[PDB]
Amino acid sequence: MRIPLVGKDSIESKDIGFTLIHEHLRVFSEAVRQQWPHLYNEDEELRNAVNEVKRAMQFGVKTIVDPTVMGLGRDIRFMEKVVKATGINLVAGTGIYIYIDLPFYFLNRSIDEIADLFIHDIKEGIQGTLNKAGFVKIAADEPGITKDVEKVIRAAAIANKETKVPIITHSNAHNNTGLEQQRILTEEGVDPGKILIGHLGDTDNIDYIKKIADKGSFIGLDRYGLDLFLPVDKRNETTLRLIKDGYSDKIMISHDYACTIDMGTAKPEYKPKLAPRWSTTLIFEDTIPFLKRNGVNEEVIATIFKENPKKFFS
Amino acid sequence: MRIPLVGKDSIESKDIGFTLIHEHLRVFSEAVRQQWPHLYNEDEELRNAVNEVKRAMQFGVKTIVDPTVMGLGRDIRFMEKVVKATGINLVAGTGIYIYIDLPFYFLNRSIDEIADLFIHDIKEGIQGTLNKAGFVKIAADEPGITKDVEKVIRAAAIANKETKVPIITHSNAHNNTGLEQQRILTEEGVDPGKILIGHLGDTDNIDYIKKIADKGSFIGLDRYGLDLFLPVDKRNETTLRLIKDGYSDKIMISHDYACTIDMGTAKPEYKPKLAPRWSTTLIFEDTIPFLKRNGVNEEVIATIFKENPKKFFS
Ligand SMILES: [Co+2]
Ligand SMILES: [Co+2]
Ligand SMILES: [Fe+2]
Ligand SMILES: [Fe+2]
Repeated sequence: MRIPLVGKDSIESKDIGFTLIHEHLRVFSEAVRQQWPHLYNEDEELRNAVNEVKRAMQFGVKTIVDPTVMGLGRDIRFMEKVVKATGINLVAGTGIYIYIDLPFYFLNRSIDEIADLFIHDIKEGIQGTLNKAGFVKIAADEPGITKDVEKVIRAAAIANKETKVPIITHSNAHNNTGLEQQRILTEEGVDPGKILIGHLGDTDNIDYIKKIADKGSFIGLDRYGLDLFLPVDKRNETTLRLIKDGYSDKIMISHDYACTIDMGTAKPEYKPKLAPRWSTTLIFEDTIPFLKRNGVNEEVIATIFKENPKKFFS
Repeated sequence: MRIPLVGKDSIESKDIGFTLIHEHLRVFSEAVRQQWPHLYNEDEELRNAVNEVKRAMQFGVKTIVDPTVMGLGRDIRFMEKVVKATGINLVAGTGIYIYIDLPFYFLNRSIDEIADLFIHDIKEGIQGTLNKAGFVKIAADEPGITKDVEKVIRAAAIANKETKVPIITHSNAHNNTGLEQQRILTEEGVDPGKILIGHLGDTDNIDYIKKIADKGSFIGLDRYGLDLFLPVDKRNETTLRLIKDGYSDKIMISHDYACTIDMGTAKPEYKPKLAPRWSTTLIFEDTIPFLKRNGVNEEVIATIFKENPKKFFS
């Protein structure tokens, strides 16, 4: 009993099993949903999330880590409903997802006050329940490391030092944000092995990805199916390359699938190859078979999906 | 009839009576309240709002216009509870309050889609209730007129053209944002007299304030009690000067009081004269007595608090 689970007793990290480290049951903008509930259907969202999780479990997924936090519409009671319907081990997190500035609430507030919110969710529970957070999620993207983005990073480091939960990040693979997150966190005393630098699979710049892995953090090849960021074939070649080059013990793989997401849909792009179905199981249908074909053995798969998450949460 | 009221049948605009055009029963950041409910106490908030409204009614206020919208924590059911407890005429609005970018929901979405949300609230109702919006609120501040800020302004113009409800703005008195809002709205076909340009009382630059009034819009001397923006004495002198200069028929006065607000507390500033009590009734205690004793007659008061709101909502 060391990793808290939604709707269940906590488990030992050694028992996490086959894990999807970055998937979302549901994402929404809190303010839009509060103000215009007519745009949403929680029953449909629930059905969709339950079906996705069930499909993941039939491929052998034991645990799903869901980094939906403030800014992405975290709802612990929705998450509980999915657990009740499926029996999945679900790890919820705390944190703040922003690209530029914090909400107005945080005007005249300290990094310590921010960290206290995270620690509340880890030690006391999330949204008035006894379901506790098992990691912290932070973000940076195109705007880079702004002052408020940096405040949140520093607050995450405080929470990690106090509670030992790991940190998952969102970064932009093309502007060094991930490298900066890793640097700031490690400067503040976070173990590099307690950090997953996200969305590195969005680039085929292997020198950049290795640089981060070499500094001791997990690398998030974590958006399989999101072709608009990087097509599955190029992701697969990069993943294969990294495996070939000895990086299995730093690689984490996921889809960043949002079973439902409320953002406007971007212009389709059509390529010669039929578009992969983005879902929580695309890796079982495409990536893993591809790897196996190219001689990747079962031990690599176990390393990426079992041993790495076990270490991350240890 | 014509102006929709929370928890009541609509009223004719001629029957609006003595109005406070810009007051907030409660403000909060939607995402923070959803994620960390431990920080908030709705029962305390309700008590505080009810007491403030009762005190306003004791001074003869008939109608309060509350421009809490998306970004400020609009909650129509909370508003209904205040009406039930007090009997106030309360005008709720729709709109979006942002300074830089829209929520992620709006990625890949059109100005028309944004306007449709406003029109839904005006024609159908707010948050799943039959309480309808009676105006649109928009904002700009230190970052100026960004592309997303402009989208929201243009969406407000569409909603006004379709429904004839007026537009209230938030601006920064020191960087031309109010002038820009007025210009863009009027260019899009909004009657200048259907616009209240907010927070002009935050400056003593009378030339700037008059410029906006001369272009046909109401001018919001609307933050009485917020000394950190401009002290009450200086506001009073500016208000008096505008009256002396013949601007009564463009002046709107309010406090922008937030009966509760969740933002961190700014550093105190202490001045030689005791700080006035920022509340929903400060103008009865300070401003109005000051005006009358400097020779301002009852007809000016009636113009500012009754006739101007009547015209605005006509
Ligand atoms: Co992300
Ligand atoms: Co304002
Ligand atoms: Fe994600
Ligand atoms: Fe306001």
